[PDB]
Amino acid sequence: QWALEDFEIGRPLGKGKFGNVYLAREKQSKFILALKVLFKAQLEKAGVEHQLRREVEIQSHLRHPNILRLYGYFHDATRVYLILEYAPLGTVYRELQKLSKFDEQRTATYITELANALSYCHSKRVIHRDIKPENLLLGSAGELKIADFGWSVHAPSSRRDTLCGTLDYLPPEMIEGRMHDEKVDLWSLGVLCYEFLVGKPPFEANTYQETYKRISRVEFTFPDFVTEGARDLISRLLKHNPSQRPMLREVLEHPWITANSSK
Ligand SMILES: N#Cc1ccccc1Nc1ccnc(Nc2ccc(C(=O)O)cc2)n1
Repeated sequence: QWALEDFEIGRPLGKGKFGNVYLAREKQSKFILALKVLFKAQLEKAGVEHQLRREVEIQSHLRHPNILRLYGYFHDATRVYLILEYAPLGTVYRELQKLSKFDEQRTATYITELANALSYCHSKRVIHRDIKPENLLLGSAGELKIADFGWSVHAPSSRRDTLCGTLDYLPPEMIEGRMHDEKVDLWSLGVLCYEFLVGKPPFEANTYQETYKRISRVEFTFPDFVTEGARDLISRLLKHNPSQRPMLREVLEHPWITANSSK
């Protein structure tokens, strides 16, 4: 097995509520990874141990270029430790901060990337995946990596939206307190896309109530610059009726992705 003793520790990459990810490397190989740390005292008090202990064993087996891989795991006494793949470029969220908006080739490829991943996950009987910008990391050169899994961590920036960034990525069926299925993720996708192009999410608002309203009532508009095929895509994505949303196939088929996608 492994222990904290096989790792050198660099900066914390980000700091979560139940713990942090630090930059790390195995001591022999000097091969770099990321160490997610979890207080476990902070943990069970949220009721999560036994569900974490399986939910590691999904993200352990999962393997894919656009999914951040979990190499191994260990606990000690007071802390739980996820050995993670390191993503050099960090979070799409910061990138979005910097560029203020993305372009179409970016978006379309990221979107392709995302859709590949979920498709794969679906096949493994995995859903629900929470992918907002801050959960998405940028791998070696350009890629996109679904981090998800570990309770979301932050690297200092903004102050703005602290929480109040929550709701925007939730589909009407989740916030309404109904059930949900593979189709949640297609809503999310539609929301990512829009944000990518817009710089803000489709449902952004000053209160959770008004956010909630817009979400469930699917009231969202595009600014000038969006292109019809862009509209077509998100539109076909954000549909109150989960059934009226695609499977990922038609997403990856869609006329506008294939046009501007580098992938
Ligand atoms: N998800 C997520 C997440 C969000 C914020 C901070 C860390 C997270 N988890 C992981 C894990 C492995 N590599 C990385 N790569 C990374 C690289 C750079 C930064 C940064 O410059 O600030 C942050 C993260 N991040």
